[PDB]
Amino acid sequence: QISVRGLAGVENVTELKKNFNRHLHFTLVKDRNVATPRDYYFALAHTVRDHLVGRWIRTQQHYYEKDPKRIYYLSLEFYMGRTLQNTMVNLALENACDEATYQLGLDMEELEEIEEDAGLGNGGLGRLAACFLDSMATLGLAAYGYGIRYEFGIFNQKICGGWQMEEADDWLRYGNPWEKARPEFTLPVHFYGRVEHTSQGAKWVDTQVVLAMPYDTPVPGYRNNVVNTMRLWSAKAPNDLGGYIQAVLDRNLAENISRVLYPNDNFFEGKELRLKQEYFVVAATLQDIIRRFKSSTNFDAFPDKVAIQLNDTHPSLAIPELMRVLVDLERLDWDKAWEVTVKTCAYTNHTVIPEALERWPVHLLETLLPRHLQIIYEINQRFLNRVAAAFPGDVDRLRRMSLVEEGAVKRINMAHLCIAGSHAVNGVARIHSEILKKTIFKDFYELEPHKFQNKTNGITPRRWLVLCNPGLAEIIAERIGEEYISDLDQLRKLLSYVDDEAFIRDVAKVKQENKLKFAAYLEREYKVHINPNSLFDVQVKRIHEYKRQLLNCLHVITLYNRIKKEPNKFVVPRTVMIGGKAAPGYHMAKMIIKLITAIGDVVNHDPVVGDRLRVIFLENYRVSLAEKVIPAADLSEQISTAGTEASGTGNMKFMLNGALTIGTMDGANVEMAEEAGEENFFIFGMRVEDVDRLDQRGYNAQEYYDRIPELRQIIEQLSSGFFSPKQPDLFKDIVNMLMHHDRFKVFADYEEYVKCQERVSALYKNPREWTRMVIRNIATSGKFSSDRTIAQYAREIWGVEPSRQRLPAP
Amino acid sequence: QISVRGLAGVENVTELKKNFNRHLHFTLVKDRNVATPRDYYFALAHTVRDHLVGRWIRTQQHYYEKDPKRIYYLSLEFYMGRTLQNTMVNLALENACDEATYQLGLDMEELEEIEEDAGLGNGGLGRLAACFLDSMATLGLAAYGYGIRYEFGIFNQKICGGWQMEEADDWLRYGNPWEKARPEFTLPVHFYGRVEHTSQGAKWVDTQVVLAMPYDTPVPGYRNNVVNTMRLWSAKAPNDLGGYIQAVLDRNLAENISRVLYPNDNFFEGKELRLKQEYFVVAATLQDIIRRFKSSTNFDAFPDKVAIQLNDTHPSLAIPELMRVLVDLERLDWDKAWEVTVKTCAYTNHTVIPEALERWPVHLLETLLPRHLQIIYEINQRFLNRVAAAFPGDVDRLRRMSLVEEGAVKRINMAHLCIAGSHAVNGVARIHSEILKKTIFKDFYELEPHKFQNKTNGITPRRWLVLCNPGLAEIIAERIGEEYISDLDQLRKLLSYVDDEAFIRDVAKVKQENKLKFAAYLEREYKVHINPNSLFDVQVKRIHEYKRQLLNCLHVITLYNRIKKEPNKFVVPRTVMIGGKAAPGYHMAKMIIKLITAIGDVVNHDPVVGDRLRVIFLENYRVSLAEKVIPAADLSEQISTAGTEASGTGNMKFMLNGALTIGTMDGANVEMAEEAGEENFFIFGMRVEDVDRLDQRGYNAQEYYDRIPELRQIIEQLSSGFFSPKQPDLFKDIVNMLMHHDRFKVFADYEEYVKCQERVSALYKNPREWTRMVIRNIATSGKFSSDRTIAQYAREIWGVEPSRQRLPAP
Ligand SMILES: *Cc1c(COP(=O)(O)O)cnc(C)c1O
Ligand SMILES: *Cc1c(COP(=O)(O)O)cnc(C)c1O
Repeated sequence: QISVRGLAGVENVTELKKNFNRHLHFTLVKDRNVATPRDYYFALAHTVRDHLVGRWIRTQQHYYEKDPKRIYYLSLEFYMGRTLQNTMVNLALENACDEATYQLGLDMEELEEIEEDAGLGNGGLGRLAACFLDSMATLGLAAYGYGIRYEFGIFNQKICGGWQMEEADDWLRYGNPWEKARPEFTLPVHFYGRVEHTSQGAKWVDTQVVLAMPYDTPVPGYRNNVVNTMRLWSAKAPNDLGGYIQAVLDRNLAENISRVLYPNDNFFEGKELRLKQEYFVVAATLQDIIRRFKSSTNFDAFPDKVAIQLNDTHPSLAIPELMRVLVDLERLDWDKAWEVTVKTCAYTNHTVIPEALERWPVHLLETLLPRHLQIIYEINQRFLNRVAAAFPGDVDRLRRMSLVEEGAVKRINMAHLCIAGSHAVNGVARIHSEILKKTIFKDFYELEPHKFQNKTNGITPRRWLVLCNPGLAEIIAERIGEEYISDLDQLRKLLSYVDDEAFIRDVAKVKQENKLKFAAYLEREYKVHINPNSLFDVQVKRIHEYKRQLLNCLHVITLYNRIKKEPNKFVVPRTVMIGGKAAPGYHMAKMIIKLITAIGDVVNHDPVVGDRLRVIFLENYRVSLAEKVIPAADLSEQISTAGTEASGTGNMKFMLNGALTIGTMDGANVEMAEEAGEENFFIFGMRVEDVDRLDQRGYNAQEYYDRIPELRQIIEQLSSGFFSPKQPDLFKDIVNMLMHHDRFKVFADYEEYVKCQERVSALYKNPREWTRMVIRNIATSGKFSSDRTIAQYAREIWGVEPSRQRLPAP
Repeated sequence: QISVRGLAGVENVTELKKNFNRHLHFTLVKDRNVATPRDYYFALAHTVRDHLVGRWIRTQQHYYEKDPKRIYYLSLEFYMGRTLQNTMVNLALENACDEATYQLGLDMEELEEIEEDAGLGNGGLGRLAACFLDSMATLGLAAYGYGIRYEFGIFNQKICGGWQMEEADDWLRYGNPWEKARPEFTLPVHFYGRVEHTSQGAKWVDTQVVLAMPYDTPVPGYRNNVVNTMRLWSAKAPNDLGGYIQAVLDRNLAENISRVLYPNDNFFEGKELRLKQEYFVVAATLQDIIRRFKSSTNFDAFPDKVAIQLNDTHPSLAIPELMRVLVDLERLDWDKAWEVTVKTCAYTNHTVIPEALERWPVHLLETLLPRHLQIIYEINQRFLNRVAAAFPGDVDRLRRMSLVEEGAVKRINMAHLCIAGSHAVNGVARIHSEILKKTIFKDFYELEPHKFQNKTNGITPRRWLVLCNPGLAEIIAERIGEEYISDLDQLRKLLSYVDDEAFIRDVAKVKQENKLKFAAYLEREYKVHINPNSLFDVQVKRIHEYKRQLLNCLHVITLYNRIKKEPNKFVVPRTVMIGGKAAPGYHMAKMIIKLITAIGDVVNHDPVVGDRLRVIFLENYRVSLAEKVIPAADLSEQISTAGTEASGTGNMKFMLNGALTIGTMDGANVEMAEEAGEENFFIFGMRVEDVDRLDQRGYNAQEYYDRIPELRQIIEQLSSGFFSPKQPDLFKDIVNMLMHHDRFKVFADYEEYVKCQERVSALYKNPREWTRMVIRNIATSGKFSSDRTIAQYAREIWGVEPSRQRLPAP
């Protein structure tokens, strides 16, 4: 059908149909008479999977022969989403499979909807790991993603009575055709025990053993025949067990380690199970790395053949674990082992929010990992000696930089451990990286300035453009070719089409088709009533106070009140869509979701409003839903308080898909506006400097409430029960927070936000100019490709050169 | 190589090799350079499995079209063993696969040893279910085996310091290529709750729900293209869940139902988890049966289209569950529902031992299955009204026949429930069935004589002859053809070769080769030292006091003492092998194992003994080990106290494989001696009548101890610490039991047993005559084919005719 989807050759299609029927018969053990849509999905998946194996085997054989430096990306989250379409795209099999299934009398799009999302992540941090894997494969790097195979990913969200309800994400129920269990490579992981000091070195004895079983999933590069690996560990109890029956049943105690993903987004919860998960992934991965290193004993070359990237501090135990192995097992002297460790590890920070920082209680590490605690203490001591030497007499700096935090209970600052044991520390957006050097990590930057870098986040244009928005990818390819898909900077060539009447019309047509498509999906599933002609105003991301879904709510209520005030006055029609999950134990986030649905209950049923304003809460927001709503959006809401969103990535997805952005100068928003030009962005609100000034003076919400009549009305409506008749004080906690303890200054940006939104509605009334501004955004989104991000990590941190060379065919 | 293994055609072999390499590549994702023997085993398994799917699909389609009466065999145990070789045998693919792998440079026998036994059973009862499935498929019956997919089967037995150690049987670790998960057919099972009585009927509400997920395994008939199904249920928690994390982790509470097989053989343990397993299998299976019935609403025809066979009382809840469904859900009147239930169910009893009888406490059923308890009470009441009417005034008979047992705690006699709700009740050997009518079920037989039948057990000649003893199957086929493999009575034709010098020599040659083969295996694995020229005296079966492994021990010690008394006197060399597992909580059985190894520690290292006597304990006895040792045996020990072994099946395996039998007139031994002629059997000991006389008088072990010098010496050796130097009183419990509370009268059969063993050694000294007697046994073993057993069940209980017709090809 469309060019960018590859060729559907006679031989190829015939071969596909043949193999589809083979799998349906032999693999699924079914015949055409009893097969269900799910059976058909699996037959297709196995058929596509087959095309991947040959390349997978020779890619790995290739690395074994050329022995390049390996990149190990350690993360406790890999937010993969679905794998079928992405695999077809990267193998240029999409049109062929579409035709093959068409001839078999099946609708491929219907089959793709059956696949379960691999939701092994919470949000930004986990999805970045996913985009990164795609870019590393596309850039020909010998990379391996290492994580945990949770049998339950991020919970599925159900909305009942306007409230969030959580249900287990049993994504493996029907099986996972993409993974390959590798029981032969199982490794032991140790916990508890005690440390024994013998003549020649310390020994960690009397430990509890849990086995780590690896499951490998292929990661295909874009049309370059490279297929890398994502290895996920699963917990298994050893076989060596009222006495008998119970002993067997207790095996699940050990296997609970990989049972479920902790649903906290940017929030630290010091639970023992979480700590076990963190060590489990680190211990198994490091043995795997070392094993592979010794195959093709000086460890001096270790840093030249190995690079370990820590995604946040979750896998920070890799630092002391690597030291433990080198010093305790390999018997290297401390100083030598430390040099190797520092040169091997690099750390990526994802937030400056205090409640998100990992600070593990000493008594927990003491019981669970006694040897690691001793190593951490030794690291801290030698580090502080270095600080004392560089800043003589500065005793306060000593306590500020210590990895050990005194107080009620002693804690280990994992962020400090990561900086001390890494040769590179990076922020994820220019403003974020600057904030790290100027504030929270100022002391460390002063001691070792060379370690601090910036690596602005990015997204993969394969999943976030070609896969989810084929219509847009096609009209773009029509003018500039297909080269941009793996070289996004080429989109700048689109700048010469900003006055092209044909292009303007096509860009607008693609958006309209996406909106109609999504509007239908909302009806087909969930039975809603949105109007395709309205402006699609969307804010999708995890529910968090710093994200400010509440500021958006205030605007919605403002719009509704203005309409009720002057009913027959014209207003640009809008469909406000808000979606995202709230962590199960985050009360305020759960109240915000209820507020949104409550507002919808009033606004969507008011006769005077009509179809001029609709408020919809997008249920169960996840990767596959993002692929649907983002291409249909007109306005992207990125309104976090300045200085709180380290980077953001959703913002980049919206920009690449033709939506204009309304946001604060926070995270990557600053760089996006810089690339597209501020006049092509809807910027508003306090800048980081403004927030600091307010904090110096002291934030008093009452002041805003007293001086802004429209705001006062909203707060009084919430308080009086206008949005909760049967429960008048239902939102008392929300009002109290906004009025007395709002860490994110919602009221402070209210006025500028509302005015900015007016400028948005004004531009939307002029279709031609709205579309021209859209073209200016899409054309300058190239910098946000994760291929650019990965190329920088490769050259500036890992010391390897990316390659676009096709691997010697399949 | 050998005839009975089929043809290895040019096209077939080429096709096999091609598909072997396909699976190694695409299925296992490996190449010739990194593949291990296990990888090769799986490639072969998947290749053979492929040949099974086509027949499997059309067999089931066939039943759907012809709609014959279905046979449902309900059992909590299916002792399957390995599946690879058995599948090749039944598909006539053995020689082809042997050649194909040979050309690929692989040894198929080495690959077969890699497969994990499917040990979902304890012993006799579970293996019978397995043989039965094979025979039902071979006889073309539309049969389905229904059970539980335990993730842990019978524990693997390790011997440490002479003691049994148990370790988890993680048989699914590397995956099971034979099963096919059918998540689409998942069914809900209810537990707990309470009963509500409404206007129109009772309702079971507020229940806890556990899902039953089925896994189907194919069961191929012998060269008839029939492939039946064994459906095993797996427990899964529903998705509808500190609050969050814990809720997810607690899912394993529900999934523990199918976690592990209870390791008790012929012993009842009233644990709640076991009760849940029993209802789980019954509830899921009955919904599946009814669903299938309604597809191709009078339930009057239900008995004409459905037959449910209960293997022991474990699945006895099927009776009240069927009533519950018909009365509560389908709304049939009681009397109508009961008529249907009785005509549908049939019960098979496996033992008369009191401690093995299931008597569930009322308070347990009351809490777990409140509605079923009410139904059982109603059944009991109407049954007793029938008894009161037939035997007016006989109040003691009323309490004796009641399904409800009064006493310390009220219990439900599940055996009584089975008789009341079944149209047929059968014993498993003539003597056993007679004992049921004369003793434990005498009252029931008097009330309904027509219900009681006999169905002597049998074994499948495919696994127990062709598969494990190809050498013997071949020399037999050389004279009488291959027809006997599915018509074992033809072995009688071998009677005309009893004087054939060529045959006598071949039979003896095959046995010698099997012994050398096994002797090697004992060395290769476990490093032992047996002598192939000695008489292989073996007793393999579960360790139990009624089996009398102790009587055997006494003989061994007697032999050892006689040698020490007259060292230079000639004695026929023997290798005594004893094997079997002991239930984890059965103390005496565990002490018996230690005694055996202890005896070996003394006997095997005494210089004076030399290689004239060896005592070896066969570790981890299981189906695959049985296939190895049985063909190598010269003497089969079947020495249970008369009246305690209902039938036995191991005895039949030894008879079919050329071993002579030394045993009591118990179980099927009586029928075996009857078929072969008593002069061709080594019968000894008390008969059932003799045991009763002794009980009338009162058994006093002391009498035997006082009158038999050799026996007194043995007991004094055990007591003094002769077999346990460091621990003199180690076997005090054994001696005390033998002397004061031996329920099985070991001493009473000692003298006759020893004398009989002398007659055995005498015959062994005459190779020619020993072999001629062996031929007389093999030739008359035909009656013990499970094909005969199944044909009788079909005609006399299920009302269906067996068929030997080939199904319309694959
Ligand atoms: C891209 C993405 C995110 C991150 O969005 P932000 O707005 O940067 O927080 C979160 N969830 C999903 C499903 C995503 O695809
Ligand atoms: C045949 C068999 C049994 C039953 O043997 P008996 O001597 O009748 O108790 C037990 N275990 C296994 C592994 C068997 O193959």
